Amino acid sequence: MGWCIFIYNLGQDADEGILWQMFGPFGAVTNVKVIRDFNTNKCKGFGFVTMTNYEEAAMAIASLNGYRLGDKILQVSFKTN
Amino acid sequence: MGWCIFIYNLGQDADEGILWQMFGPFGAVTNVKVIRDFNTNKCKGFGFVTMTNYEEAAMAIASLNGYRLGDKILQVSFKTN
RNA sequence: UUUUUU
Repeated sequence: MGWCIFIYNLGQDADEGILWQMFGPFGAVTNVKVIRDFNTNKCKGFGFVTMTNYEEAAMAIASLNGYRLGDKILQVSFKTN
Repeated sequence: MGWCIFIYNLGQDADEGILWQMFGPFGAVTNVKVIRDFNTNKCKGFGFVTMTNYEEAAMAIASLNGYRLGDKILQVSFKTN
């Protein structure tokens, strides 16, 4: 199943490409998702990345939590619920 | 096969019976479906109901959109796409 | 601020 990473504070413009670019360097990434409103196709402000190996995921989170992405401070953590 | 109604914000637990119960009072209902993950039958958070009369579907939509079902506010509309 | 149209 890998490990699901939740990213908060993406801009309404954000694309999957940016999630790939940020997490890719840390190890295997199997899925990225920007969450959009169905009717406007705008980003609702969050997204998800699945990484296969926990230690890689944890390194991504340690580096990216608090990143200034565009003009927002990201919150990055393992997905809850 | 009739007017397709989209219901968002069902619980993981949701069953067909809750859709029948809520939509039944409004008129003829021919089909209900809770959308579940294929390999784990957890509800994906949404479902569909098919009603045969336009005015009865409209009534159900206008009355149930915003309903507090369990601890979630439903979004109920005519299916889009 | 935790995956919204089979």
